[PDB]
Amino acid sequence: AIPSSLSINWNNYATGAYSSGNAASDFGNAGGWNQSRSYISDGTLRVTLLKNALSGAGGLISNIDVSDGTEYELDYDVRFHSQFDWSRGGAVGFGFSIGEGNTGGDPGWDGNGGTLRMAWYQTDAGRVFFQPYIYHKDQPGQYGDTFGKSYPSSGSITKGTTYHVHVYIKSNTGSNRDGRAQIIINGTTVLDTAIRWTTNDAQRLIKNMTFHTFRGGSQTYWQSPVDSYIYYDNLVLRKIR
Ligand SMILES: O=C(O)[C@H]1O[C@@H](O[C@H]2[C@H](O)[C@H](O)[C@H](O[C@H]3[C@H](O)[C@H](O)[C@H](O)O[C@@H]3C(=O)O)O[C@@H]2C(=O)O)[C@@H](O)[C@@H](O)[C@@H]1O
Ligand SMILES: [Ca+2]
Repeated sequence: AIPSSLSINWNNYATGAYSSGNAASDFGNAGGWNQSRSYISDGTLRVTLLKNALSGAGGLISNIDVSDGTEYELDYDVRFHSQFDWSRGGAVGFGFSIGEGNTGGDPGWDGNGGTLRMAWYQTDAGRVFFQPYIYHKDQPGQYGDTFGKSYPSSGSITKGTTYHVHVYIKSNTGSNRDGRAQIIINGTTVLDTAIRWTTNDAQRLIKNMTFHTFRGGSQTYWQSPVDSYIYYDNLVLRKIR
């Protein structure tokens, strides 16, 4: 399966290990999955973020290939551990890839793709929030563009609190800015902006659904000395057009 729609809630599972074959079962395919980092706590998907490590070394980075399209949406629930250590931040939740799915320090300035993902950050003063993490044709930096948005707008997200993310993406056409990146958290729009993902109409299309959970960042201070847990539930992916 290279699906076009998925409805996972993990209720059919015993509290215990979650397999990469379990992953491919519920997902149709699961690229770089690491079952040492998955587990099924009380009917929720628990990814683990291990101590003293960053990025893929410490987290889970799978790309679920999905039926190509031009408009896609997904909804998911996510809950940081009640005793979680925020630290500086990292990537969280389900996102979309377009064309070459530009990540890393690889900006989509060539016009050949990008991503639409979310992160959490904590400022020097300690405000903690959700933020957009985008890669597109016109992203200002080497790294992901946040459009200076944050959820909440003021104050902080809080540990153990279930947030419902709605993600929505629409391929643009040619060199026009007729694309879309939309992110709604608990009913509030964080981001709803026209965007120019790509300028090469061959990488124009949405190709797969990212599942990228990790700390960092790449500097040493994004890390954390304990192992850490993030819980997911009730994912509904759906191809639109
Ligand atoms: O303290 C900071 O805010 C610090 O962040 C640095 O930029 C980060 C950027 O925030 C982002 O976190 C990003 O995350 C990467 C990570 O590098 C790694 O590449 C992972 O493979 O991919 C993530 C992603 O796909 O982009 O990486 C940037 C990085 O610097 O690590 C800088 O802005 C730093 O100066 C700033 O003070
Ligand atoms: Ca569930």
